[PDB]
Amino acid sequence: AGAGKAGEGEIPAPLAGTVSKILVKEGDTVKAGQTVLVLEAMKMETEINAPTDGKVEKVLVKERDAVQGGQGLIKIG
Repeated sequence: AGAGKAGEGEIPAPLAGTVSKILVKEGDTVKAGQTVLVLEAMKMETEINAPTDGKVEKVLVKERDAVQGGQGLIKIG
């Protein structure tokens, strides 16, 4: 009982920001630290780095899309 947050492999967002551009895609491999997506929180470009090494199995964020703090941004495998 309680949905709207990452934890099951999904990378939780640090805060409520707007999706500007996506770097990683379903198929590309990412590393713990490499940028995966850019978020514009409070008219400020924020770089989103992967929490751990893995691969993008599903992108839970698209351009011109608003995300909530904690909400799963991208699923890593």
